[PDB]
Amino acid sequence: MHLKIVCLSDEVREMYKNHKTHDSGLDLFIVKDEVLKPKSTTFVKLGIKAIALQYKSNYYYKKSNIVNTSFLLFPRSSISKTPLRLANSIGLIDAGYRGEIIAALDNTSDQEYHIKKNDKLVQLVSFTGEPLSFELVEE
Amino acid sequence: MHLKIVCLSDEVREMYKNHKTHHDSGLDLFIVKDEVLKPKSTTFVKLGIKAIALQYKSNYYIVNTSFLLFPRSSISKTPLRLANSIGLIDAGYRGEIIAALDNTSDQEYHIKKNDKLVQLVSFTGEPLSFELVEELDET
Amino acid sequence: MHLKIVCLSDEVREMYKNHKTHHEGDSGLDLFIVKDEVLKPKSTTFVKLGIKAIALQYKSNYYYKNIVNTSFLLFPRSSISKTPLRLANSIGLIDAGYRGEIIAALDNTSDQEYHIKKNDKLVQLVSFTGEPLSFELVEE
Ligand SMILES: O=c1ccn([C@H]2C[C@H](F)[C@@H](COC(c3ccccc3)(c3ccccc3)c3ccccc3)O2)c(=O)[nH]1
Ligand SMILES: O=c1ccn([C@H]2C[C@H](F)[C@@H](COC(c3ccccc3)(c3ccccc3)c3ccccc3)O2)c(=O)[nH]1
Ligand SMILES: O=c1ccn([C@H]2C[C@H](F)[C@@H](COC(c3ccccc3)(c3ccccc3)c3ccccc3)O2)c(=O)[nH]1
Repeated sequence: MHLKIVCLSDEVREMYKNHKTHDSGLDLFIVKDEVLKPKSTTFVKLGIKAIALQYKSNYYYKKSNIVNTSFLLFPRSSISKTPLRLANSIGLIDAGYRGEIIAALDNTSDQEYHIKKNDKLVQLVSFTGEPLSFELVEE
Repeated sequence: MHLKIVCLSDEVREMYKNHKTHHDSGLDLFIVKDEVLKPKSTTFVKLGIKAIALQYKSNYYIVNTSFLLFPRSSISKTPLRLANSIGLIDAGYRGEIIAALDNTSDQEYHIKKNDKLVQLVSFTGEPLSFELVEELDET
Repeated sequence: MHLKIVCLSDEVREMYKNHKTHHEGDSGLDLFIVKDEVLKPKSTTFVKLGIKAIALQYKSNYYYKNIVNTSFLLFPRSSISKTPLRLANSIGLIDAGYRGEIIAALDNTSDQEYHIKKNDKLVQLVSFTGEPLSFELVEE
């Protein structure tokens, strides 16, 4: 899968240009420090919009070779140490979505939990589990 | 992928014939009757349908295929969670489809007929089709 | 998909030669708890499944911007839901280059202890295609 990603700020384009360690998942960044209040879910804004592209496949069903596809949003295994849990389990981002990617993070503790810019709680994966590439693009 | 689906009552068949939110890599299933979900419990909610999934044979390393039951993105606005994260429905299954919902709040939670908490999706993430049908080949 | 499991003990190698609940159709390969444990109420325990493993499939073309190894998935079993145990990271994603022990992060959501027994089955391995799975016991 290849992803085209729009950064919603220069700050965010700079952490994506310098993505160090990059797999069948693409780690997304927490982009702004933030406090997640206890026993409640926060819709964390990852400062990014993104289409996913994939080779057209033939499938059973009662215009191009390379198709706009749906993709998934997984919790990173990391999240386990944390009291944050994905409130929708796995994110499913339909092919036609053009909003910002959000991580719906459920804070299970009775305390505040603090996330920080450059934190890594979440990752994008393809329905194939195939390796992911991305380019930075302005629209 | 193509779903053949048996609706287990005329109310439910109504909902699916006039299904006004399926255009899609997922297929929204409806809550079929009002329920109060006890707090901090898990409840097995019956969805009023049997469903078989069909895909072109691949070579691994038309056939019956395994498929998935995802939470809908919008369940995140509630205290409800799929106990089993993502439902895995084997190819051989012909029973009623059921969602295991955890109510994670200290208070009861009400769900209503025509609520859409859950969706069917193919392992490929491809667009889905479905017909309604009076029964499955089971004999 | 095909799996090559190295069991990390002999007691565990036992479990897998005599695997009862896998047969030839399905899409999930059940994994055994491998030793008794108690999980402290309201907590997330890493539970070690006492195996390591690589998956292989017929390679295809993919967009970028024979037999290959591949990423695969650790799902909860349907049956986990009659428990207060939940998979913390929802679905484990295991990358083509993992060569360590399969571990299962389980939250206990109980305000009590929960004893997990050897030969319990809370968790299963699945392929991205949902296709049936073979396994093979291996030492390397
Ligand atoms: O894990 C996911 C899953 C879906 N989405 C996208 C795609 C979906 F159309 C849209 C759903 O938007 C949210 C929503 C909408 C209505 C009711 C509840 C929640 C959403 C975001 C994240 C997870 C689940 C749902 C949303 C979007 C923006 C702000 C708040 C909530 O956001 C994500 O970005 N992350
Ligand atoms: O998310 C899912 C996952 C699987 N299924 C199907 C296929 C599976 F065999 C069967 C699982 O049956 C339940 C079960 C099985 C074993 C141990 C405990 C519970 C089940 C259903 C739904 C979700 C999770 C578990 C079951 C069986 C009878 C009554 C209630 C629940 O139903 C669902 O409909 N939804
Ligand atoms: O469900 C899963 C998901 C991934 N993995 C693999 C791949 C990953 F690098 C490695 C990570 O193991 C844990 C980890 C990673 C980062 C930060 C903390 C902990 C892990 C395992 C299971 C669930 C969540 C996280 C890990 C590693 C060693 C000891 C304990 C836990 O295990 C599993 O075996 N089970």
